[PDB]
Amino acid sequence: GTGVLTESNKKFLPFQQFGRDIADTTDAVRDPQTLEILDITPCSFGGVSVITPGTNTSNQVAVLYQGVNCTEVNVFQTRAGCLIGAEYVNNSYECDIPIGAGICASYQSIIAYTMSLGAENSVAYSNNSIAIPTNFTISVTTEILPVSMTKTSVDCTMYICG
Amino acid sequence: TMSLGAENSVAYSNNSIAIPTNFTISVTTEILPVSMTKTSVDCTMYICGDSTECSNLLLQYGSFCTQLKRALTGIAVEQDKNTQEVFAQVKQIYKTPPIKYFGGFNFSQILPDPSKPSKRSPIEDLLFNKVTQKFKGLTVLPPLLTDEMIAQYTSALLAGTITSGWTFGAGPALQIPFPMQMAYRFNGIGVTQNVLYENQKLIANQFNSAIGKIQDSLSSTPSALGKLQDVVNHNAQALNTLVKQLSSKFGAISSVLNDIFSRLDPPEAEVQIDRLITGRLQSLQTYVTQQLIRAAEIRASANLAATKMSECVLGQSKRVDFCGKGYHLMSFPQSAPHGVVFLHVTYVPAQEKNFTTAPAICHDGKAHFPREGVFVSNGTHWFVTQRNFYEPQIITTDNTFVSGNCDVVIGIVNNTVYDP
Amino acid sequence: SALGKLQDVVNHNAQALNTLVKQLSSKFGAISSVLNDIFSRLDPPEAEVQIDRLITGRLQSLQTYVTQQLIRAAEIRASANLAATKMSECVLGQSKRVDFCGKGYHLMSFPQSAPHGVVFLHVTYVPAQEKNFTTAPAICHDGKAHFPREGVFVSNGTHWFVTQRNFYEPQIITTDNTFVSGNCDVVIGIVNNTVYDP
Ligand SMILES: *[C@@H]1O[C@H](CO)[C@@H](O[C@@H]2O[C@H](CO)[C@@H](O)[C@H](O)[C@H]2NC(C)=O)[C@H](O)[C@H]1NC(C)=O
Ligand SMILES: *[C@@H]1O[C@H](CO)[C@@H](O[C@@H]2O[C@H](CO)[C@@H](O)[C@H](O)[C@H]2NC(C)=O)[C@H](O)[C@H]1NC(C)=O
Ligand SMILES: *[C@@H]1O[C@H](CO)[C@@H](O[C@@H]2O[C@H](CO)[C@@H](O)[C@H](O)[C@H]2NC(C)=O)[C@H](O)[C@H]1NC(C)=O
Ligand SMILES: *[C@@H]1O[C@H](CO)[C@@H](O[C@@H]2O[C@H](CO)[C@@H](O)[C@H](O)[C@H]2NC(C)=O)[C@H](O)[C@H]1NC(C)=O
Ligand SMILES: *[C@@H]1O[C@H](CO)[C@@H](O[C@@H]2O[C@H](CO)[C@@H](O)[C@H](O)[C@H]2NC(C)=O)[C@H](O)[C@H]1NC(C)=O
Ligand SMILES: *[C@@H]1O[C@H](CO)[C@@H](O[C@@H]2O[C@H](CO)[C@@H](O)[C@H](O)[C@H]2NC(C)=O)[C@H](O)[C@H]1NC(C)=O
Ligand SMILES: *[C@@H]1O[C@H](CO)[C@@H](O[C@@H]2O[C@H](CO)[C@@H](O)[C@H](O)[C@H]2NC(C)=O)[C@H](O)[C@H]1NC(C)=O
Ligand SMILES: *[C@@H]1O[C@H](CO)[C@@H](O[C@@H]2O[C@H](CO)[C@@H](O)[C@H](O)[C@H]2NC(C)=O)[C@H](O)[C@H]1NC(C)=O
Ligand SMILES: *[C@@H]1O[C@H](CO)[C@@H](O[C@@H]2O[C@H](CO)[C@@H](O)[C@H](O)[C@H]2NC(C)=O)[C@H](O)[C@H]1NC(C)=O
Ligand SMILES: *[C@@H]1O[C@H](CO)[C@@H](O)[C@H](O)[C@H]1NC(C)=O
Ligand SMILES: *[C@@H]1O[C@H](CO)[C@@H](O)[C@H](O)[C@H]1NC(C)=O
Repeated sequence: GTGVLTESNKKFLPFQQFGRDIADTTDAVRDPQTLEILDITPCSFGGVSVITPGTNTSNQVAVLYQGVNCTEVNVFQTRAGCLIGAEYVNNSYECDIPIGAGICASYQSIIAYTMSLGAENSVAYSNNSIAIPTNFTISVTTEILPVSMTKTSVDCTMYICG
Repeated sequence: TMSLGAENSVAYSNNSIAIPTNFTISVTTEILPVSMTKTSVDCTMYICGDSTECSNLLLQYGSFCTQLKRALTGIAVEQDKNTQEVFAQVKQIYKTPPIKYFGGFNFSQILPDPSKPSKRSPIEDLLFNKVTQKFKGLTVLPPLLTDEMIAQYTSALLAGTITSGWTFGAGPALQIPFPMQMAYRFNGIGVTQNVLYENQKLIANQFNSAIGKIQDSLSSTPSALGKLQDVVNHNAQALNTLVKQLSSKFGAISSVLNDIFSRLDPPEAEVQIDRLITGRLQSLQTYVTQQLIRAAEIRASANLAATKMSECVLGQSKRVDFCGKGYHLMSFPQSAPHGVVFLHVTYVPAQEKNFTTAPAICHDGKAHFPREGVFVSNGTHWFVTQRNFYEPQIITTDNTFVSGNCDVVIGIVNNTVYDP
Repeated sequence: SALGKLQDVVNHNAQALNTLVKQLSSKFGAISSVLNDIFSRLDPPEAEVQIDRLITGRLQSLQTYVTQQLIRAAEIRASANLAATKMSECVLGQSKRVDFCGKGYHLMSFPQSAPHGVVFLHVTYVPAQEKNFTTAPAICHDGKAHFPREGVFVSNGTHWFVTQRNFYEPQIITTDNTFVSGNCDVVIGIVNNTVYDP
C-alpha cells in the first residue's frame, strides 16, 4: 500500500493484524518486527480548478486546490481549499466568479473577496407613522423561457454497423 | 380495514344558513427541501487508482468520465442556482427597529437572537439541532452560501414582512404600523377591520399561544423533519453503495488490481482488467444517472419553494390551501439544513350558529338585495351581516340595492327596510 | 448574455450529438475500431469476440445518450408547462400572484417568439416618491368610531384625510366614505376629529 504512516492510538487485540474502516479499506496496521500500531492515511489529494477572467480580457489565472491545507503544496486559505494567485481584500462586492463558502473572485489583477449580501437599508417603523406613494413608474421587464428542444432521430443499424 | 374518516352529515335544508361567531388564529408548518450535497467524482482514483498502466488501458476506452465530470458540475451549479432562486429575492438587507413592540404580538421565537453566537432564532436553532470522512476520489464540494448568509436573508425577509407589510416585495419598502397591516390582511379575506380593532388583545394572545405551541410541537415530534432527513440519508446511502461496489468481484478471479497484475501475465490480466473496469464504469454510470434524477426532483421542489416564498410571504395568496389550511393571512420563513421551513399564519372560523336566511326582501313592490352581506333572522327580526362573521346590522337602504319587482325571485320574504 | 437559456439548450444538444458522433472512434479495448480491418485481419473465431465487444460498447454509449436526452426532455417539458401557465395567466388576463408576472404590481404582458422558446414583456406598475404621514386607526366622533371603507386615515400635521392605499389622493372625511362601528372606547389608538356630513 501507499500512504502516510503515522502513530496510531488504536489498540489492536494481540491476534489482530489489520485495521479496517467502514469503507472496508486498510487504515491501521501492526508492525511485524516491533509490535506497534500505525495509522495509514492516503497522501494528500485534491482536484485542481483554474479561475480565469476570460482570455479576451487577459491571461492571468489563479489556481485553487480543493480540500488541501496550504502547507501541503499570494496564497490564501479558504474552506474550499488553498487559493493561490489571488489576493484577499477586506472590501466586499457582488459575487462575480463563485468559489465556495461565501468567497468569490474577480478581475480588477485578480482579487478574492467575501461576497456582499446587499445594500443595508433600515426602515423607520413606528406605531403612528405610515408612508404613502405620491407618484408611480410604469416598468417593463422581460422573461425568457425555453419551450422545445431540437427533435432528433437515430438510425441504429448504420450507427452501430453501417 | 382502514377507516377513511368520521361520519358527518351537515343539516342542509332549503332556507337555513350557518355563520361563524368566533375565530381561531392557527399556525402551521411546511417543510421543503431546497438542495442536496454537491459532490464531484474523480475518474482515475475511483476506477482503479494509482496504477499508471491501468490509466493507459483506460484512456483508450473513451471520454466517459469526462461526461461524468460535466454532469456532476452541472448538478452542482444547479444546486447553487436553486438556493439563489429560493432565498435571494430581495436586494436590500432590512433591519428591525431596536424597540420590538408590535401592538402586543410577540416575535421573539422567530426573530434573530443576538445572544447566540450564531445569530439565529430559537426555531431555526431547534431545526439545526434536530437534523444530523474517508474518500477515494469522492469529493464533497461546499455550498456557495454558508448558513450565516442564509440566516441573514431570512432575517431580512422577516424584517421586511413585519415592518413594511407586503409593499417591499413590489417596489420600495413603505413602513406601516403592524395592527393596520393585520387589519388590511383581514380586509383581504372578507372580514372588516372593526373585527380586528375590537379584538386586538385576544388576537395577539392567540397568536403568541399558537407560535409557542408550534415551537413545542417541533421540539417534541422527531418525525416532522423527514422531508429533510431523507435527503441526507439518500445521498449518504447512495455514496456508501458506490464505495461498496469498489470491492466487488465483477466476475474476475480477484478484486484487487495489484494482485491481478502481480500473479498473472498480461495475456489474461488484460481481459480481467477489462472486465473489472467495464463493471466499475457501469456502476459509476448508474450512480450518475440516479444523481441526475434526484437533482431533477429536488429542482422541482426548490421551484415550488420559490413560488411559496414569492406568494405566501411577499404578499397574501387567495389560492386555497396553497399556504396552509384555512384562510391565509401571512407566512414567516425559517432556514433549515438543505431546505426551508414556513410558518403559515391562517385564520380559521369557529363556533358556528344556525340562522334562517332569505335571498331578498320585498318592500313597496321592490326587491332589496344585500350589497356586501347576507340576510339572516334570529327568528323574529331580519338583519344583514357579513359572510364570515356574525355582525348583525339593521337593514337599511344604503347597505342594500334595489333591482326589479318582488314577483320574479323565488323565496323572497316580506319585511320593511328602514331609511336613515 | 440576456438569452443565456436558449443558447444553453442549443449548445447542450449540439455537444451531446458531437460527443455521440466522436464515440465511434473509440477502440473500447479492442485491437481496432474499424469493421473492415478486423474482418480482413482475423478469422471469425476471434473477430466475432472483437465485434461483440465493439457493438456492446457502441450500444451502451448510444443508450447513455438516449437517457440523457430523456432527462433533458423532461426538464424542458416542465419549463414548457410553466411557460403555458404564464401565457394563460399573465397574457390572457391579469395576475394577483406576486412576482409571477414580473416584479411589482402586474398590469399586462405581451409575448414574443424566439428560437426554441418564448419571450414575455411584463408591463408592471411600480410606486415611487413615498412620503411619510401620521396615521390613526379610527376616528372617534360623538362617541362613535368611524372606520374607512377602503382608504386609510392620514394627517399632514393639522388636518385629517382619508386616502387610498397605493396613491396619495387626500379627501375630506365624510359620512359616506366611513362606516360606523361601536363607540370609541375599545379601539386602541383612536383619535378625535369631526366628520363632515354633506
Ligand atoms: C411623477 O413622476 C414623473 C416622472 O416619473 C414626473 O414627470 C416629470 O416631470 C418633470 C417636471 O415637470 C419633467 O421635467 C419630466 O419631463 C417629467 N417626465 C416625463 C416622463 O414626462 C411627474 O412630474 C411626477 N409628478 C409628481 C406629482 O411628482
Ligand atoms: C342547528 O344546527 C344543527 C346542526 O348544525 C342541527 O342539528 C341537526 O339537525 C338536523 C335537522 O333538524 C337533524 O336531523 C340532526 O340530527 C341534527 N344533529 C344532531 C347531532 O342531532 C339543528 O337541528 C339546528 N337547529 C335549528 C333550530 O336550526
Ligand atoms: C371567542 O373565542 C375566544 C377564544 O376561543 C374566547 O376567549 C376565551 O373566553 C373564555 C371565556 O371568557 C376565557 O376563559 C378564555 O381564556 C378566552 N381565551 C383566550 C385565548 O383569551 C372568546 O370569549 C370567544 N368570544 C365569544 C363571543 O364567544
Ligand atoms: C415573548 O416570548 C418570550 C419567550 O417565550 C418571553 O420571554 C419569557 O419571559 C418569561 C417572563 O419574563 C420568562 O419566564 C421566560 O423564561 C421567557 N422565555 C425565555 C425563552 O427565556 C417574553 O416574555 C414574551 N413577551 C415579550 C414582550 O417579549
Ligand atoms: C332578534 O334580535 C332582535 C334585535 O337584537 C331582538 O329585538 C330586541 O331584543 C332585545 C333583547 O331581547 C329587546 O330588549 C328589545 O326590546 C327587542 N326589540 C324589539 C323591537 O322587540 C329580538 O328579540 C331577537 N329575537 C329573538 C327570538 O331572539
Ligand atoms: C307580502 O305582502 C304582499 C302585499 O302585502 C302580499 O301580496 C298579497 O297576497 C295576498 C295573498 O295571496 C293577495 O290576496 C293579494 O292580492 C296580494 N297583494 C299584492 C299587492 O300582491 C304577499 O302575499 C305577502 N307575502 C308574504 C310571503 O307574506
Ligand atoms: C418620514 O420620517 C421618518 C422619521 O421622521 C424618516 O425616517 C428617517 O429618515 C431619515 C432620512 O435619511 C434617515 O436618515 C433616518 O435614519 C430615518 N429614521 C430611522 C429611525 O431610520 C423617513 O425617512 C421619512 N420618510 C421619507 C420618505 O423621507
Ligand atoms: C394640511 O392640509 C390642509 C388641506 O389643504 C391644509 O389646510 C389648508 O392649507 C392652505 C395652505 O396652508 C390654506 O390656504 C387653506 O386655507 C387651508 N384650509 C383649511 C380648511 O384650513 C393644511 O394647512 C395642511 N397642513 C400643513 C401643516 O401644511
Ligand atoms: C375626545 O373627546 C372626548 C369627549 O369629547 C374626550 O373625553 C374626555 O376626556 C377628558 C380627559 O380625560 C375627560 O376629563 C372627560 O370627562 C372626557 N369626556 C367624555 C365625554 O369622554 C377625549 O379625551 C378626547 N380625546 C382626547 C385624546 O383627548
Ligand atoms: C408606540 O410606540 C412607542 C415606542 O415606539 C411606545 O412607547 C408607545 O407606548 C406605543 N403606543 C401605542 C399606542 O402603541
Ligand atoms: C325546500 O326544500 C325542501 C326539502 O328540504 C322541500 O321539501 C320544499 O318543497 C322546498 N321548497 C320549495 C319552495 O321548493
